[PDB]
Amino acid sequence: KLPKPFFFEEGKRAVLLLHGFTGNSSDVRQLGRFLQKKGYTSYAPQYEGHAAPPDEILKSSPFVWFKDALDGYDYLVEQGYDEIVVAGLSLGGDFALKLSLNRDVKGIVTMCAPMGGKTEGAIYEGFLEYARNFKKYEGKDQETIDNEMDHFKPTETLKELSEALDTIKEQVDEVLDPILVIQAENDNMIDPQSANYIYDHVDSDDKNIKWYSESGHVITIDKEKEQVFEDIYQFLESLDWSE
Ligand SMILES: [Ca+2]
Ligand SMILES: [Ca+2]
Ligand SMILES: [Ca+2]
Ligand SMILES: [Ca+2]
Repeated sequence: KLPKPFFFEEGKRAVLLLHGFTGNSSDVRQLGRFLQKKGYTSYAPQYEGHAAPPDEILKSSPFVWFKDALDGYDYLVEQGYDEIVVAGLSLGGDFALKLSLNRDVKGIVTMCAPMGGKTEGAIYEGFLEYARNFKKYEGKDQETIDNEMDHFKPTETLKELSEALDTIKEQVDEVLDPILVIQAENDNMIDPQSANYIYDHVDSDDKNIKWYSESGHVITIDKEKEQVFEDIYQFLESLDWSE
C-alpha cells in the first residue's frame, strides 16, 4: 500500500511535517516517531497527486500543494493544537518558509530546501526516475513502461515548480520566526549554498544553520538522521511554548 498522512498525538507542542516534491509522508515518518518519543505531536499531510500514480502530479500544481500544507496547519488547530512549528524537507522546506508568512508558527525548520527554481538536471531526471520506478511498482511490462514514458510530459509541471520556488526565494526576507536551517554538504539534488541564502536573508532574530557531511539530499532517512533529529529536538526545546 502507498503511504498516507499520519498524526501522532502526544503533548500540546506540535510539529507540522512537510515532505518534498514526488515524496510522501514516509520521508518524515521516522522524524515523527522520534518527535513522539520526545513528547511532541506531529502531523504530516500529503500533497495532491503524491503517493499515487505520477500522472496525478501532472494534473495538479504547486499552487494546490501549498494549500495542502496550509490545510495541514489548519487541521492541527482544529484538532486542538494551537502552538505549531513547521518543519519541511526539500520543497517542503520552501513551503515551511512561506507557511510562516501565512499562519502563526513558533519556529521553522528547513531541511535541504532549494533557493530558486532551477529544474534542469537533477530535479528533471529525478522526476523521470520516480515515474519509471512507479510504473514498475504497478507491475507493468517493459514495453508498456517505455511507451508510457515516451508520452510522459513533465515540462509544464516543472515550470510551475520553478516559478513557485522563485516566488518563495523573493519572500525569504519577510520571514521573522525562529529558524533552524539544515543542509547536507553533499546534496546532489539542489545547490547546498541555498542554506546560506536562507540563513543570511531571513529577518529572524533567532537563527542557526547546521551542516551534515555524510548525508544525501533526503536527510531525514539517510545515515545521519539520528543527529538531525537530535538537533531538531534541541531547537524545539528552545522555543517560546506556553506549556
Ligand atoms: Ca481529535
Ligand atoms: Ca522580498
Ligand atoms: Ca534584522
Ligand atoms: Ca536558536
